[PDB]
Amino acid sequence: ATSNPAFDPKNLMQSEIYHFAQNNPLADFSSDKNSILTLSDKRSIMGNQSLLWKWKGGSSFTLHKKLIVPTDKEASKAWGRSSTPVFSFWLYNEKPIDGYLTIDFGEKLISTSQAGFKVKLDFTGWRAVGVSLNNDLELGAKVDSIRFKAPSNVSQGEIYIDRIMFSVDDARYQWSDYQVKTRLSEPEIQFHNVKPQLPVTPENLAAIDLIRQRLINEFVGKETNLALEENISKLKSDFDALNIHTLANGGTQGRHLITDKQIIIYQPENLNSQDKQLFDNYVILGNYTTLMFNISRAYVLEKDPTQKAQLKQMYLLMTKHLLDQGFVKGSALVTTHHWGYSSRWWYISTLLMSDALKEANLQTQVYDSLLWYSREFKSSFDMKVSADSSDLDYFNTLSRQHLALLLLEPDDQKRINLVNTFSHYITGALTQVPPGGKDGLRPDGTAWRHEGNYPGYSFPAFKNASQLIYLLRDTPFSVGESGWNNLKKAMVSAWIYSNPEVGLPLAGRHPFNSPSLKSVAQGYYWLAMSAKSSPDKTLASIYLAISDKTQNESTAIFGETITPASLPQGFYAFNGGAFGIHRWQDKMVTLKAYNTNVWSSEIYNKDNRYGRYQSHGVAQIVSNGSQLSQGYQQEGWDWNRMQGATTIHLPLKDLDSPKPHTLMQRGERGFSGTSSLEGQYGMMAFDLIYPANLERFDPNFTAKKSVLAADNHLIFIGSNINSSDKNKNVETTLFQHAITPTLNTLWINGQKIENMPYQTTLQQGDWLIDSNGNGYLITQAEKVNVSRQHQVSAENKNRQPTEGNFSSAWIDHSTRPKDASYEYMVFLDATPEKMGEMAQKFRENNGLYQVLRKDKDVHIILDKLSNVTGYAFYQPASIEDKWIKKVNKPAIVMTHRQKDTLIVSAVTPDLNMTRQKAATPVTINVTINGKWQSSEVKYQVSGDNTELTFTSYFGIPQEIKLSPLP
Ligand SMILES: CC(=O)N[C@@H]1[C@@H](O[C@@H]2OC(C(=O)O)=C[C@H](O)[C@H]2O)[C@@H](OS(=O)(=O)O)[C@@H](CO)O[C@H]1O
Ligand SMILES: CC(=O)N[C@@H]1[C@@H](O[C@@H]2OC(C(=O)O)=C[C@H](O)[C@H]2O)[C@@H](OS(=O)(=O)O)[C@@H](CO)O[C@H]1O
Ligand SMILES: CC(=O)N[C@@H]1[C@@H](O[C@@H]2OC(C(=O)O)=C[C@H](O)[C@H]2O)[C@@H](OS(=O)(=O)O)[C@@H](CO)O[C@H]1O
Ligand SMILES: [Mg+2]
Repeated sequence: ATSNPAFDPKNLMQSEIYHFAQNNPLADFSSDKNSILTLSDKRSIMGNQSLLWKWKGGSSFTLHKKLIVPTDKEASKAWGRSSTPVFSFWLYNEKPIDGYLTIDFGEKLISTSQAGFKVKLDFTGWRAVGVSLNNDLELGAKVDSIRFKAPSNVSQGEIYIDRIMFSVDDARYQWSDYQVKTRLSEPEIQFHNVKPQLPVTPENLAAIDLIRQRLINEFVGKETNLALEENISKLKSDFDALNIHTLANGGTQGRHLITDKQIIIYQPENLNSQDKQLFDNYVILGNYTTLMFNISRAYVLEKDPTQKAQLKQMYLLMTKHLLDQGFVKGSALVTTHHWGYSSRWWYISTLLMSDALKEANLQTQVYDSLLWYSREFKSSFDMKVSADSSDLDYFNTLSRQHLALLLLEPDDQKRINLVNTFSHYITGALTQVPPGGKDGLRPDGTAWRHEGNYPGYSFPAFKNASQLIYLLRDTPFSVGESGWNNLKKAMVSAWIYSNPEVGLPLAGRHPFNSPSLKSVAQGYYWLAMSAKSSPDKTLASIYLAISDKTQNESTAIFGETITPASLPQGFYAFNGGAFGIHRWQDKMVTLKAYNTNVWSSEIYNKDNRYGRYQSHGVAQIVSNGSQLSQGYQQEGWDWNRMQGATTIHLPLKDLDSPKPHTLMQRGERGFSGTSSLEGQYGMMAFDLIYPANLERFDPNFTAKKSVLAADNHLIFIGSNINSSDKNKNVETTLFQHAITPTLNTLWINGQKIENMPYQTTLQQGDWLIDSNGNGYLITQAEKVNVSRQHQVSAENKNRQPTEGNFSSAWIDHSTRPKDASYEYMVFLDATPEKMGEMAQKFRENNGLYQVLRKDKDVHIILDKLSNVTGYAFYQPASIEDKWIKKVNKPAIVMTHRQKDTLIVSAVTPDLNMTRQKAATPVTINVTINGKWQSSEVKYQVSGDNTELTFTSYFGIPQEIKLSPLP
């Protein structure tokens, strides 16, 4: 505290604090006849002393401090977000008082003299008070008097006060509680309850205690966001440093506890050096509760009875300190927003310490406390299923915490009601198809957060959702089979689209830091072992593959011999993210587009800045293993040249998102994505359309890009490529990878190239092989550049320069100013000898494939190696073809004529929904030539032809096997 007024223009953001850790500390204070003030060192919040105020009923003391109270506008301009001037303090009652403390503000007040507020005094321990001076009083520039007036209707009493403060605070976070009414309130949890109720029986009580034990087992037997500490020496040393001591007639003294979000009220960056030094003695709650949790785990595992006893005493003393510091029911502490970051491991520690809390008589207080602070999470904790219940962040950061809270409920019947309701809640959350872009699982196996498929968020949700189902398994509280089934689909999907990292196109705002299925491994074991008929051999086989365990290891784990899964093979469509996966031997190809329902990229203030082309009809090839080891290196990466994309090559200043903060650029039509045939073959259809008027986006940049994938190969074709500038700098990238000693060789037309730098130009009938064993045969292009070169780039978070050596090849479309095009073919198992054979087949009247149509309405590719035909109907059309005659909607159709059968698949990758609306099925009429008889697809012979009726729900292909009618 300084001679300056509160909210002084020298530094408006500089808090004034009466902590009394200074020379002459009651200088600014005056008491009437019926009040006495002293410093006590018995307890304190900031510094070693607090103000002891002995009073008779209705007496006052006054703090003489000039306040230049800012407007909310002024406070907000001074900090840079919505703000208000706040008055705050802490007070301690050793005994409850049946009445109100009155705080008045005005000019030259004495005992007997504008605006003010009430604090209810019916409590013990520390409480915080915090009000907006502009919004929460019932303030003229002349205020110099803050009068603290004891209750009238109570004849005498005693209150400790510390850390009287004037500060600028976030205008969201002065919360009402049982002591003070503010303009803001976070209402208490109101638990939902499902009927019929399970009875309290020995069996249902035993099931509840088993679930608690199963949770203990998971936390004492490797968690992200848990700073595990198993060394007891270190735990004792961190605990002793808290300087906690029990006080004679109750409470503790010890270092003040504060959350990471509570510190904002001080404006720590602007504190005077004297206050900063006292503020620096605080303990961050997250660290404290992590310590409580590490002690609780140590205590469960401890075999030495003396140490075990000490570890319990440390946990219970930490608990007593936390409660006396005011972390109790009906105590807002001004705010506790983002509560989970501060308390997640407190919830869990209560499971481990549940008998110790019972015996110590703390269980009711800790339950009441945690329930009150959980009110932030009311939309999930109330357990009424809603469109928002499938929240993937909840599954990661809160679900086990929610269960822990319920299990801490002291009444047996209410506990069983809560966990029965919890089981129904989780079943509905994991079953329902949320509408529009709301978080959660989807029917093609995608899993959404931030309004799209998002592995970076779904992977931790899968881990902890599987674990929850496993914790509840084989009890009256087990998750419904519908939730198990839906989660299995999402987790088998993740196994298919990861190798073991998800490709660059699925990286979200974290390109080159893809999530890995390795982090989700245990979830596969948990889901396998929680099947109705356990173990689920598919999920068990995947757990062994991802965790690198042998068949020999399987019996001990699953209780039967299970062969580790081989890598999935074939083609899988995932229109939830307008992608598909082609798998052959150990390679995965992520084919990815975007549309109205699928954002191209997520770009934040400091993430993915150059991600514009993340979904530009990419086809990233990944062999099983580290993407970085395969040359997907961020340093020097040309962000223009994402593999398979057609792009405008831009300077990074122009490729950077034009929004300073967030851009999730959606596409201009519903249709773009993939389809599948027989689980083996795929097609991508990508209609590249830019916005009419978004800065840095050329409104005339267009392309039609199709890919047909089968067996060891993919056929890429493009047409109708254009830009505002005659295709200047318009390119299609074949590949890009870093050059390293293990990734040092290219082949071009049978010649090994290792020189750096190196450039050359290829055309139709030429071929290359990248260092990853991918062959590229150029089948229609006038100009294909190949480069081995030093590149300069910038990192996707802070735009800081980077550099690296790269091999790349791209098609230069500037040779064709209007309606540029390309064709090329990729061989996944290329060798120089096989590429020689493929080039010869191409020269033999193209024995590889045939493009039957390549225009703005339809692309049709006949694959002569696989005998499969893909039809990308960018527009409904009638066509001339042996099999397909007409399609009445934008669609992807595929055919395979084998022996006595024609197999036809159809879909629209359009999910037929909005950010708000549920997806509804699209009916597609596909007329095929000739008379056929035969799947949910309906058919009807109509003259010489056969009408097939497909139902495309959420971009999920359907297929039918037809045979010819005489
Ligand atoms: C603020 C912003 O850019 N985006 C909001 C999301 O915030 C990010 O994502 C998450 C997250 O857990 O999903 C946490 C961090 O705040 C941000 O990295 C997110 O907001 S929220 O979860 O923080 O409330 C979503 C909520 O659906 O909204 C984005 O706008
Ligand atoms: C999409 C996303 O940001 N997910 C969050 C995680 O972030 C990814 O994983 C990690 C990681 O090692 O945790 C780091 C990178 O930020 C991302 O690759 C992760 O967030 S954070 O704590 O790492 O900032 C988790 C933490 O709860 O939240 C993810 O889901
Ligand atoms: C003006 C407008 O609607 N812009 C849209 C964005 O929303 C704004 O920006 C952000 C931000 O994090 O940058 C948050 C607020 O919602 C708005 O101030 C944003 O839409 S959304 O994702 O927030 O729904 C983007 C997504 O591309 O669309 C903006 O341009
Ligand atoms: Mg003090």
